[PDB]
Amino acid sequence: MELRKGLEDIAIKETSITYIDGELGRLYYRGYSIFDLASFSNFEEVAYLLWYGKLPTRHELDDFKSRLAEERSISEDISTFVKRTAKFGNPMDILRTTVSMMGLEDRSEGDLIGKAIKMTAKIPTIISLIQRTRRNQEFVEPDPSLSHSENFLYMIRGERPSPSDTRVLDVSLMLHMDHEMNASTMACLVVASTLSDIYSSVVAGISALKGPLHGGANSEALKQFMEIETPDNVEKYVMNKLSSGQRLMGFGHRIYKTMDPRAKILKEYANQLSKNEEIKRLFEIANRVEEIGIKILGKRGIYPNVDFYSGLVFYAMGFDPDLFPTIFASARVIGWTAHVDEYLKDNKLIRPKAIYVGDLGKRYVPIEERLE
Amino acid sequence: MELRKGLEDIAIKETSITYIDGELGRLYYRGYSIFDLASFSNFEEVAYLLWYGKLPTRHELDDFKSRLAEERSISEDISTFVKRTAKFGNPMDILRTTVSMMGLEDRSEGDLIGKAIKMTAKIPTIISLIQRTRRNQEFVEPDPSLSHSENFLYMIRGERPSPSDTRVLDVSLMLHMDHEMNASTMACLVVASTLSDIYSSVVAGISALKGPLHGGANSEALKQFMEIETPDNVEKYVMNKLSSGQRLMGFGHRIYKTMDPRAKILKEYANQLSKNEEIKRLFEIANRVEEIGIKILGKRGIYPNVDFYSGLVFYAMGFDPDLFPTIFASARVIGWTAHVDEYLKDNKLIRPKAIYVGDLGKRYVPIEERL
Ligand SMILES: O=C([O-])CC(=O)C(=O)O
Ligand SMILES: O=C([O-])CC(=O)C(=O)O
Repeated sequence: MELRKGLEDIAIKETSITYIDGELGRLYYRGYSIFDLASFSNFEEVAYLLWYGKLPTRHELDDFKSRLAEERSISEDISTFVKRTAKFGNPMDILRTTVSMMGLEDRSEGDLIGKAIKMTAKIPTIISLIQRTRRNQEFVEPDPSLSHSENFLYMIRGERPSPSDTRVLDVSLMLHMDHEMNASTMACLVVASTLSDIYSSVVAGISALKGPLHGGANSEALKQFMEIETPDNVEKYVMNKLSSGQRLMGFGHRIYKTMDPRAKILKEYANQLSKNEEIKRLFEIANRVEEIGIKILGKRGIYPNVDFYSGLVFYAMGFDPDLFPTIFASARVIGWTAHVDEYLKDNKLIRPKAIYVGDLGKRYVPIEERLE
Repeated sequence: MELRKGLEDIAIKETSITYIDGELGRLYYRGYSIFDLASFSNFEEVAYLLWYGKLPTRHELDDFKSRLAEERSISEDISTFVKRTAKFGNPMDILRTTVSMMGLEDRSEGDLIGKAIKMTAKIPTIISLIQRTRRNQEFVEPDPSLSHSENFLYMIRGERPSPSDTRVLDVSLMLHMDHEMNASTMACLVVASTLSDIYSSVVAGISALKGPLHGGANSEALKQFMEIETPDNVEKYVMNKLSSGQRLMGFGHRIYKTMDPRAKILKEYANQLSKNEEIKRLFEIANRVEEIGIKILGKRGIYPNVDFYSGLVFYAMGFDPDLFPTIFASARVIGWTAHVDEYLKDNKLIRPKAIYVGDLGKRYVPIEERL
């Protein structure tokens, strides 16, 4: 029988959650254009749409925003664990462990969406505590009067952010909430398919998202912009990379044959950030890298993906680069839990096989008869 | 493209680790019959075989046994977490968390098999601490002079086991070390395919193994023997279960269309367990349920699986029934990590598709216009 390794040409579910148009560079959440959501929506409204399948009324959104805000606090045992590990732990290992501890401590049955709301609310608190602890700063408690993105920036900086900063983060999070099928969604679904709990599913999603191949989930492009150091070095660096058969970071995608619509929106909204000398210089480098990259690689359907600008935007708003994968998980958890919820409406155990290519019927020999 | 919901009969890798013959009821690890390994081998020698692909020499096995014995200790952070949660937490949630903590505490690069050795050595220390804490008993530290299975029972009981009890645990663990492809192996491989670390892979395996649909990692057959209560009540209990649309627990397999060879080996080795009155009774019940269940369900290719006897065997050696899935994982981590190691020799990112059946091109309706 045929080996289908990678599963690239196999669908494992029907979905109404996300639609990717790789041809035209379009992305839809439940039929709504990502462009319109970036323009007019906000984190809580899109989270509501992804989980409940419709845009909320004024009343539904006010109640929903309150629910999220009163779930933001974390248990003292989780908070102590983060404080203890923040300086030396891989932050994805910290986040993986704390979501595992959340599930251990929540024994209550069913309520998949209630549990997803709890993880979504608490992950920014955990990330903020890692960042603060790393800088020898005291924990800033969540403020239940602030909206999700506003509160996120408050917990990192210890001061209420400008509405323009809130908007850029709010948009960046909306852009990472779902992207249909990929290794991390597949890990959540394989675990859900056994009727394991939703915390187990998310822990598996975080385990997969951590890997460097996952796509989208890194700060390599930003590292590259820092290596280049000056705008005038862009050409020398990019040519010496490509000619040397090396890769331009933040370029390429398995689906978009064009500019990633998420990269396009991040580049536009990145203009609202006030930039010191360092950030101004890094954005000038990124824009030149973008131009020469598209000139050489665009022919072959190799274009900026979301991670070309995402790392630099998060860095610009005051996040350490090695937290970027955790910030990705804080958004994508909505997509993961939405996909599990949809799958479980008609559950099927995911139970593939393997092709055997070894030996059979070998004769067991005791250890005294094994030579050398 | 093709919708293959459940990936039934989709092959996702090539393997030389494990072969299952569902028609004849046979199983092989690296070409060796499970019957021969159960007759003549031991936990460390089979772990060596699964990881390194051949039977070790005396020198290779002495070194490997040391490497395993030297890694059994757990961090103060892990032992304190286990002690805090042993009486309250789901034991698979505790294991999931403590393997996650192992990963966090090990920031070394590469050495997949070294990290597999660390997880395989430490998991029994965690299981034993859960069990001891539940019984208001003091932690028993691993003894590096004892073999894996000897140590395991020592950490549970606080006294060195008999060689007969050691052999039964040794065989029972070997029988769970690998079973080719299933949801837990698949969860491990999906995570490994991104080049995430081997602890991340195993955390995902444990997360999948916890689910009641996984197969093999449950105590439902033992619970059913305990509900039956007397050997005389077997015919009536089973006939009334099967006539009311319910299942005989520990019967049925997606692959074996005969007696699971792991069930046949556990039944034979269970004879060497010295049994108190309860365990004698439960085994009499189990042997009658087997006889009866084969009579009724056999013609339909429904036979005992490994989990018909496994829960009862682990219970008879002094483990609480609800630790059984952790014990399953303590052996199966060898298979998982061996499968990951094999896969990564020619890695391919696992990135399936979905069929979109939803709405497209909807107008964003401003909130003041909604219902
Ligand atoms: O889906 C992918 O290929 C990876 C990705 O871009 C994402 O997770 O957003
Ligand atoms: O493989 C399966 O189908 C379940 C099982 O029996 C095992 O994992 O040992």
